[PDB]
Amino acid sequence: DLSSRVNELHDLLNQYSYEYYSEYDKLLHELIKIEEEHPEYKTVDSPTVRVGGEAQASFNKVNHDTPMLSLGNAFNEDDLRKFDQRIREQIGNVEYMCELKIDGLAVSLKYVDGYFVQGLTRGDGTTGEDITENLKTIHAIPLKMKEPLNVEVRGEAYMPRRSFLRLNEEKEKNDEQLFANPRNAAAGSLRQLDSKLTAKRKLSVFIYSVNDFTDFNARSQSEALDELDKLGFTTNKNRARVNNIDGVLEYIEKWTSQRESLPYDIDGIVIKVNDLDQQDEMGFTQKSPRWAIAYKF
Repeated sequence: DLSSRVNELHDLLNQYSYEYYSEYDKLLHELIKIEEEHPEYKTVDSPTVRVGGEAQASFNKVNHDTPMLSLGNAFNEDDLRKFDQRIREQIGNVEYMCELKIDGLAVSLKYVDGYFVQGLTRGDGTTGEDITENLKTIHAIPLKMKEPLNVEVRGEAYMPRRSFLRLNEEKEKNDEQLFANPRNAAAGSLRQLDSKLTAKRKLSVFIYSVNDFTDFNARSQSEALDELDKLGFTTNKNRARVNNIDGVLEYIEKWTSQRESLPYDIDGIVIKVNDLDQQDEMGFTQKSPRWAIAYKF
């Protein structure tokens, strides 16, 4: 009874993915062998893609459906008070969403009818490289979302510091060039031409936004991040909605001292106007949003 067993195997495998991230091993090998004798039982979201595959990703250059955002920077309290004053003068009272800027490989993941179908590096923000097969090996990326949306979700892929060090340990022993940091270890593992090598590296992802909110019920950035969780994605819960710029400054103070302490590196904090109508209202200047800014440590 292959139908029941394939459905069973998908449930068991996808649950491993939603969990942690070698019953697993044997289960995966059983589904692979089913798909070899019955290629018609391979669905677009089959979990056998987690192992990597024979197809080498292209690294073809592809434009994102929508260019990713290009953020201005802030370097001090004065930069942030000016940011918030520009906002308050233009459109009045706002709340802010504050989040940690993960030091990893930025990617955009394209979903069509809720299936994961293309993953690109952020590249220059307009054009990225296609590493779809490599990204499918990350358990924390859902192969099918919980609603059948057509959206590009934007994330950062990273390697935990502990696994980066174990990888450098193996380079140290082979006296190869070491990765300078966990960021380069993620980017390097995701840009392998053999996605089977990628599969064997320890990678995860945090999702931080989407290209288009049309089909979301969310009215604010904090609410959209909760909606992304509900749809199946992994988001970073160190984010916080705050009421004002004093709240931003207090979030920055707290995280500044803690920037070495998490399992992954971070390179600053991103602050956005929370309400989505208010983002639209604030607009862009010189091709960068007037309602978002990246604070650099």
